[PDB]
Amino acid sequence: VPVPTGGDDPTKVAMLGLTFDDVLLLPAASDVVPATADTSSQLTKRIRLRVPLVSSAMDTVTESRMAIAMARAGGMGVLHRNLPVAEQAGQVETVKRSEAGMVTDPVTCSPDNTLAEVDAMCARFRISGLPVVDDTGELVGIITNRDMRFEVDQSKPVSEVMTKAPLITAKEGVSAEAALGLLRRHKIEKLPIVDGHGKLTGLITVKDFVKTEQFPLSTKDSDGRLLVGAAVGVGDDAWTRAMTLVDAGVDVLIVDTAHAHNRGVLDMVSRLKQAVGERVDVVGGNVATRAAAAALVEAGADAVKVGVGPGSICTTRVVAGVGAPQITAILEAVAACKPYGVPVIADGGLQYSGDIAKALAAGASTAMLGSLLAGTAESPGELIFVNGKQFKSYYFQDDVLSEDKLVPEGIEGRVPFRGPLGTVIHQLTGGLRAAMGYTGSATIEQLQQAQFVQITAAGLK
Amino acid sequence: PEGIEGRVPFRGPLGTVIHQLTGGLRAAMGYTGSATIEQLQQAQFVQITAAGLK
Amino acid sequence: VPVPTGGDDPTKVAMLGLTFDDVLLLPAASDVVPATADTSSQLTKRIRLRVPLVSSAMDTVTESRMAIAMARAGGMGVLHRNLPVAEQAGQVETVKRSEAGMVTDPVTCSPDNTLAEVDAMCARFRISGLPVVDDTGELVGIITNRDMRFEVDQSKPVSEVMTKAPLITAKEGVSAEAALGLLRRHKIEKLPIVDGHGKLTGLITVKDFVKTEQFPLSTKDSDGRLLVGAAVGVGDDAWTRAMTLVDAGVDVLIVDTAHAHNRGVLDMVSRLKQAVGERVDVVGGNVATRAAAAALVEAGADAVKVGVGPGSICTTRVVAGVGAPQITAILEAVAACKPYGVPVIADGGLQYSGDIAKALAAGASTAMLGSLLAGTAESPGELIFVNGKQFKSYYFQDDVLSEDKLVPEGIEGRVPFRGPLGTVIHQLTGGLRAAMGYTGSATIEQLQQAQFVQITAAGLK
Amino acid sequence: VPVPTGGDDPTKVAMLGLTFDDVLLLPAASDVVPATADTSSQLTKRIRLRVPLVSSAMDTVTESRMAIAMARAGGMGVLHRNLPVAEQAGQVETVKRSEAGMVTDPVTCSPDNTLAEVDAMCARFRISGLPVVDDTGELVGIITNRDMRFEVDQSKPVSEVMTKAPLITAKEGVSAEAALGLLRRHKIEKLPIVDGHGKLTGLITVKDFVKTEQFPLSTKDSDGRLLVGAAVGVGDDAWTRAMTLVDAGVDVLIVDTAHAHNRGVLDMVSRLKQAVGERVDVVGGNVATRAAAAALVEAGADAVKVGVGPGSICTTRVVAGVGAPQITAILEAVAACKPYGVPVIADGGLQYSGDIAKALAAGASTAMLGSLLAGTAESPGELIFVNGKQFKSYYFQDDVLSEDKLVPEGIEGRVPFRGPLGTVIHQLTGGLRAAMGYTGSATIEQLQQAQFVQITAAGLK
Ligand SMILES: Nc1nc2c(ncn2[C@@H]2O[C@H](COP(=O)(O)OP(=O)(O)OP(=O)(O)O)[C@@H](O)[C@H]2O)c(=O)[nH]1
Ligand SMILES: Nc1nc2c(ncn2[C@@H]2O[C@H](COP(=O)(O)OP(=O)(O)OP(=O)(O)O)[C@@H](O)[C@H]2O)c(=O)[nH]1
Ligand SMILES: Nc1nc2c(ncn2[C@@H]2O[C@H](COP(=O)(O)OP(=O)(O)OP(=O)(O)O)[C@@H](O)[C@H]2O)c(=O)[nH]1
Ligand SMILES: Nc1ncnc2c1ncn2[C@@H]1O[C@H](COP(=O)(O)OP(=O)(O)OP(=O)(O)O)[C@@H](O)[C@H]1O
Ligand SMILES: Nc1ncnc2c1ncn2[C@@H]1O[C@H](COP(=O)(O)OP(=O)(O)OP(=O)(O)O)[C@@H](O)[C@H]1O
Ligand SMILES: Nc1ncnc2c1ncn2[C@@H]1O[C@H](COP(=O)(O)OP(=O)(O)OP(=O)(O)O)[C@@H](O)[C@H]1O
Ligand SMILES: [Mg+2]
Ligand SMILES: [Mg+2]
Ligand SMILES: [Mg+2]
Ligand SMILES: [Mg+2]
Ligand SMILES: [Mg+2]
Ligand SMILES: [Mg+2]
Repeated sequence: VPVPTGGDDPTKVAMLGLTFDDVLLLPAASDVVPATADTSSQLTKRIRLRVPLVSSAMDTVTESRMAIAMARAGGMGVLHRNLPVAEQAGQVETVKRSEAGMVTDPVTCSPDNTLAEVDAMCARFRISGLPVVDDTGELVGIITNRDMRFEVDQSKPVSEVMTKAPLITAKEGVSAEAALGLLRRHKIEKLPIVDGHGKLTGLITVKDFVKTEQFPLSTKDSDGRLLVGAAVGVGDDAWTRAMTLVDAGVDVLIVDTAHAHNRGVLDMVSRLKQAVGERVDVVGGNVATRAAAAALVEAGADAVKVGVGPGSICTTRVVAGVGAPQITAILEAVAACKPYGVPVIADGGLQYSGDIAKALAAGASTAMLGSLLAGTAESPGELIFVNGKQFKSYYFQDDVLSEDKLVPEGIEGRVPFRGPLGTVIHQLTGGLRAAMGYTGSATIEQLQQAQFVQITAAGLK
Repeated sequence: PEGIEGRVPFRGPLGTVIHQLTGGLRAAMGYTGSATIEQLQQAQFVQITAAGLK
Repeated sequence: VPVPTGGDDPTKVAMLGLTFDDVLLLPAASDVVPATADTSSQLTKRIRLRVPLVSSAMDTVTESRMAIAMARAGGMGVLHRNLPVAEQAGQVETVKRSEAGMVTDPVTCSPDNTLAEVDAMCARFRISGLPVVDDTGELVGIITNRDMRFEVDQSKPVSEVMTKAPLITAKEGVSAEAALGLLRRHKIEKLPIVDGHGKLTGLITVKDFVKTEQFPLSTKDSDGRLLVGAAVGVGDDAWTRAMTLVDAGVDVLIVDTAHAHNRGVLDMVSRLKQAVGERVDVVGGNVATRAAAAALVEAGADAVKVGVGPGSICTTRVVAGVGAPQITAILEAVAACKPYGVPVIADGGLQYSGDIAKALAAGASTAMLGSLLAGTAESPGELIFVNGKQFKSYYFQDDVLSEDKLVPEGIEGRVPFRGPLGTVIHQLTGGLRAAMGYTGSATIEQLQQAQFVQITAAGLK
Repeated sequence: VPVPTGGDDPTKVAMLGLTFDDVLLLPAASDVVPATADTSSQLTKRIRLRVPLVSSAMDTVTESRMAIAMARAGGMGVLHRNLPVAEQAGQVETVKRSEAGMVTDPVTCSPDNTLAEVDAMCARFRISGLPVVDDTGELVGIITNRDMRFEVDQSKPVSEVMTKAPLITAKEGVSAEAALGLLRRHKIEKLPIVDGHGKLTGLITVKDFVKTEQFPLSTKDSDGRLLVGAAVGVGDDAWTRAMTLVDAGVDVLIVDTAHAHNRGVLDMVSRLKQAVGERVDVVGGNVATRAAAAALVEAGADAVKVGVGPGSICTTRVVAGVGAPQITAILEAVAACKPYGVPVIADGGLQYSGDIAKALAAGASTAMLGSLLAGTAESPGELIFVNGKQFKSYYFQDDVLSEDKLVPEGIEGRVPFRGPLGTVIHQLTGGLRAAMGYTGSATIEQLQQAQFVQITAAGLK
């Protein structure tokens, strides 16, 4: 009748929880070469990444710069929501406008504006070339960086400096090969695209072709723009934030909570899925059990994020006594999500590339990276020297169960510097490809079927 | 054994200590869905290994 | 012919400078008991302190609270100038209004004010009871804290709560004994003072008598208000600041510069001396040589402050290569100041109470305390607990040679907590009295005649 | 005109003070073997020690046990005064009654005393045998430990247990050889000494002869009793204490103050010298200058104790800024005391046996040992074990300038254990004999003529 660990209830201690340090991947029969392993995996039901890594929605990790770098490297970034709605939507617009096959609404000016006004617009949009349109809206010329750098009078009007028409233009529906051929034939960097009446419709640049050459792994939509995601909370303010982010062109909305097994979180996920589910993917917040993941799947989540107090010395574990070891949490959530084709994102507790391999082997489809990217060059903050060491120096946060609530008030800052993001991503992908080679996994979907060996405490000495 | 014990370190006012402890308890109640202490007495544990203490 | 340290110029290495660690006070014939030694000393030519200690004009040391505490303990506080002119003059007013023989400009309300507005006035001025005057100027009542505390409705007019006239009042020129006898006979705390016409002219409180009995060492003017000093820089902004501070009732102005051997500083000292010299005393900034002290005396300074890079690992020493050991600097400055009766304030480099005694024995009249007071309860800042330890948390600074120009941009704060100011002052004064007993110095002027023994490096191991 | 270290006064810095670490003894022409070096020296004008060492009058160093052990080793002990007058006089009596050539007031019982009363008297006086006298005063027998150890009945009277007369006795003034021969012939440990009437006058024991053989270097008066010293302060309580101690049989009185250059201390020395000078020697308290030593010599002191803040990190140096390096202080005091034949006792700053040699070579006649003896088994306290280590666990103090007035309240205790006193004394005397061998000094008076070499800071690395 009694339980060996105490009491008369055998379900009081429901499980033994394994963390990353408890397991190792077993070698298996392999013809897979590490350099030829396919590391592509599903982020949501509709979005597939070339590198199964996403950066966290933390204010020390992902802003527009980190999102652009992650999308270029084959992953994706999730923009944090610790800021006003308009500023977050502006960061989304910055990421979506970084590059494209064709600029659909290019920034234009008028012949009357002074060169200082064009300078201000160039600074505001971080571009250097503008087509010029009059009151009638007809294309009259183009003013670029070459014209302006050779003019001292900043009060001159555009008409006196601009390259007047006829310009090298192209018609709507022009092929990329033909557009690039025109650009190289005339030795120009810009090519406006016009309709049948001669009105401006778009702009094609050489720099977009060069960027496509330089970053062949980029995560992009059908228009050639980088994909980005953004985090929202729960409540009416979160609804307005989500609608603004959807207008700005976000691709993924992550309902980001510390404890998603809540009726409010599930209702928010269902509401967003009904409202904008045709366009954007909705990802459910952090869960750690099978029942919570099943509830999120029932609510219509396109992916389930897993982890609740996954770190060993975690503040949730110390202050509230609440946690779930991450390997067991991933196994339990995958048991609920896999029959419906809903991907799992492992969020938290990753220290090494081996942990990424173990998390993918346990069943997750992607890993979300936090502290591993906090000190990179692309992360927010300014780079400063202190005692010969390099560091990175820097209303919302409405989650009642978030760790910032549990921690006492104080000061934190001066995260260390870690170098460029590309080297970190290269090292992590190298570890993952080595694991795929050892396990004989040609794809991530095959890696999700690999076996573990459980090790004892002596194996960690 | 016979000896000397003394000089306990100072810890501040009692109110902040009680506030911190009750805040942690309320966070646990929110995580487990326990509206009262009697419901908190029905919550489940997960046992962790030694690697969970490092 | 060549100098043994190199070169041919024997004045290239001008002197050997002694710091505090190099010297000790020699015991001499003594009949002085440490408890009956007289530690009074001149701060300026006209101001004598019971305890020869002054707090530094640093934004982590002296604000109104520290100034009040220092003046009550027998010293004085100098308010820092790292703040707007209005805020500094307001802190001057806060110190001057802490206590007096008779409040000569009492705060009054009108019979039509409401209890919320009277409560707001009490909040603004940190008082609790107001006399009431009508548009005629006649005293018709008084409303104090007992009247307000029992009234739940804060919208009631004063005329419905106030104690109506006739009140317990007294004529101008009443002796203190008579006023206290009236206050005790009628068992009240406040006594309005009116002229022959019954128009309100002042107020006398029991709290002032209690404060006078409680702090018998207080530094006070002829009106019984606490003395205070403030720091000013150089320039036109400094002139406006100095005039404002004089209007607010400051008693000492300190032209506080890192390098006072400069025409600008000398001209500022002369200007203040000619403008406001009959009311306030003017103290010249930091010098380290005989010639600079002589220049300040010729300019007309009432006291001379001494110390330029006086600490061993000072930032001025490391970054600029400039400094002066403090014992030698004090000796050189006193050689210029003593024949004219100008007191010397030793600023910087003090670590222990023995150093205070040594500074006074070298010829200084007062010591200025910085870091030794930064962590006390009366210094600016809020008290917090960080990891089991107690810490104190927290356009101007236009001095071209100040240390903040030399230290790189960075972060500072969280000074350690050090307890109440009274215990620190007690310990320092006890050390000074012990030194006076050892050297046979009944007064500070006799301590200024004591002899030193120079010790070697082995005596510092 | 200017002094190179500052100011115009060349006497402001009077001297350069040498400590022990600043000097070494230079080897000189020698024919002295360390084993045959004579280490005897004068403590006062009338007392010569075989080992020139005295233990400090500290409550952690010298009580009756330490004083007895020191006097047996050839030095002397000074009983501390941090205790009631009766208890210090009792400790003086304990030391003086430890051994003698002949016991002059032997403890006696009466035939009607029970065995329990005799046991109580034995424990009180720490003896084991008693002569028995009647009301007539005739010696009626003797009861020793042998008689009592075989008695089960504690309630019996002495007359039934004692060895009845006739006893083996001797006449007054019997020689040492005759008394010891009579003791050995009858195989007894005790020999009463009687007068012409046969009334008891004294007692001779074999244990005293054995002690004289066992400790041949003992410091003794003419009666064969060990010498002891005791400290007094200043005041009328101190005068009463001094008179009580002189009655108890003290040999040296030390007016023990932190600063003896005081009229109170000098007048106390003169008073004691005039009242009890012919019986006991008076030693003057701590000085550090030639003038103070000259004043003590004029007051009539028989020895002068030297040292005021001699330790490098002494509390007097840190808190009051007062001190004097010990080598220079000894040289200065000897310059005043030697022409008058007054010995100098060096007190404080001694860490090694080499320091003892340096202090004697500087001119001192004896060294006072403080912290070097606090851990020894003979020092007061109880030996205990804590964490595998051995430690020694433990109204007055009117000296206004003492270190305990300077140090804040807190916890001091648990001095570490250091072993038996004899080993420490042996090590120190071996060092001193090696120094005498190197310098060619046959006596301490020749060692006082040895030369020093001053070393630089590089010699201490
Ligand atoms: N000119 C322009 N570029 C835009 C606009 N919106 C986004 N972009 C992107 O900005 C990049 C072009 O920036 P520009 O500064 O104009 O570059 P460029 O002068 O053509 O090229 P470089 O001389 O190689 O820098 C391309 O990747 C465009 O897709 C827009 O309105 N105008
Ligand atoms: N009432 C009053 N006190 C003033 C004013 N300005 C300065 N003070 C000082 O503030 C103190 C009186 O403050 P209150 O709290 O009003 O005095 P109280 O009610 O008599 O004092 P308690 O003993 O605290 O009840 C005295 O030291 C006054 O000298 C003023 O305008 N009104
Ligand atoms: N018997 C005795 N000894 C005294 C007295 N006062 C001091 N002493 C000293 O104490 C020692 C003798 O102590 P006892 O215990 O009687 O010695 P004992 O029994 O002869 O000696 P052992 O048996 O060898 O220990 C000698 O050193 C005496 O000088 C006294 O009143 N009586
Ligand atoms: N489509 C076009 N038709 C005609 N002239 C053009 C066109 N695009 C650019 N120009 C003109 O050609 C010149 C070079 O412009 P281009 O866009 O090639 O580079 P740029 O941004 O001006 O130069 P850079 O990036 O080297 O500073 C400018 O004088 C510009 O006005
Ligand atoms: N001079 C005065 N003449 C008449 N009434 C007075 C006078 N001073 C005070 N009172 C009245 O006496 C009462 C007690 O006020 P008092 O100033 O003595 O203390 P309080 O500051 O109001 O209260 P407490 O200090 O005890 O909290 C009040 O009702 C007040 O209006
Ligand atoms: N002078 C004496 N004449 C005669 N008998 C004596 C004399 N002194 C001691 N005795 C006795 O001789 C016996 C031996 O005593 P002794 O003094 O030799 O040693 P003790 O101190 O009694 O014993 P222990 O052997 O423990 O030291 C005792 O019975 C004692 O009473
Ligand atoms: Mg360009
Ligand atoms: Mg270019
Ligand atoms: Mg009141
Ligand atoms: Mg009151
Ligand atoms: Mg015996
Ligand atoms: Mg025996």
